[PDB]
Amino acid sequence: SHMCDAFVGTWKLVSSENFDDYMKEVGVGFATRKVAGMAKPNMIISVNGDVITIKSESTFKNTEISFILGQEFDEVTADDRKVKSTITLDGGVLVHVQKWDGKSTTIKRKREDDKLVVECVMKGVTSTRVYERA
Ligand SMILES: Cc1cccc(Nc2cccc(Cl)c2-c2ccccc2)c1C(=O)O
Repeated sequence: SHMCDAFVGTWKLVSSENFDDYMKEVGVGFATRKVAGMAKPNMIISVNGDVITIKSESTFKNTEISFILGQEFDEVTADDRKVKSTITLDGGVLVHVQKWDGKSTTIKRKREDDKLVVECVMKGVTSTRVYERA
């Protein structure tokens, strides 16, 4: 058993708070914010050995990252940022830091009851995205 076991599986978005403001702070333009804000992504998390794969699938975009905990990697985000990413475990929370253009945002995935709760922080702006098993 590993701490990431609690995240493995297929998840669907069930609620979103303050996501438009978060995307604004990140620098997402108007049209992409409107279309991305409508999306109800599925999140698919799998593990093979040390490699964790996270997929986000929606009408807006299909994205996929594969990584090893603590090893920085290149990521092109759904809103087309080219970022440097590192994902680590903090207790049982997956902590994802993205850095680009001297900016930084942090995305934390945690298990709360039967939900997977995502907290996205950019400067002073915090958004919460709640996923349930699909
Ligand atoms: C759980 C999580 C972690 C990291 C990023 C996420 N979404 C986004 C963050 C910034 C900018 C954009 Cl456009 C998106 C986005 C919106 C709609 C569909 C796909 C991606 C999410 C999430 O969608 O909940």
